[PDB]
Amino acid sequence: GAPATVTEQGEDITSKKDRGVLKIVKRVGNGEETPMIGDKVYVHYKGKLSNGKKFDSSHDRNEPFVFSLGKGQVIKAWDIGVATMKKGEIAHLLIKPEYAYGSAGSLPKIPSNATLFFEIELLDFKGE
Ligand SMILES: COc1ccc(CC[C@@H](OC(=O)[C@@H]2CCCCN2C(=O)[C@H](c2cc(OC)c(OC)c(OC)c2)c2ccc(Cl)s2)c2cccc(OCC(=O)O)c2)cc1OC
Repeated sequence: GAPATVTEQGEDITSKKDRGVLKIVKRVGNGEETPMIGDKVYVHYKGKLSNGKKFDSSHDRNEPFVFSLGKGQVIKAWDIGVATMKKGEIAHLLIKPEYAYGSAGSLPKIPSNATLFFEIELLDFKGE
């Protein structure tokens, strides 16, 4: 499956290099630039628990998911992961709970200690 590939071939983009966020590029984006902290970012995404029938696709080619990068508007894994993406890039992330919802989780949506899988398209990014 897609998680499997990321495990085996994903690059660990954490700082602590603890394999807490593994990334694969599925489609290469355009030019070289990627977003700075405080850039407003526009993405499509979908996600699932790795071992779970929770799935999320609210922003799956419907409306863009927008947030401001590294302001903590999202889980650490996204502040980390999306920061690395070019405009037009699509990527898979596999995410240990420590870079997501941790032992607390986010009941009932996310259980305690969840690993998450996301497929993210970076549509665009703008200076705050
Ligand atoms: C900095 O730490 C956090 C920041 C934000 C939160 C809330 C969860 C936070 O969720 C996320 O960080 C991740 C990555 C971005 C996509 C949404 N995320 C999710 O995990 C997904 C999510 C989770 C949701 O509830 C947890 C959620 O509820 C509204 C949601 O709505 C669309 C989507 C998932 C649900 C089930 C999965 Cl399985 S994955 C969040 C949810 C919705 C929007 C959002 O930002 C944009 C906006 O508000 O419009 C931020 C928890 C945080 O810590 C746990």
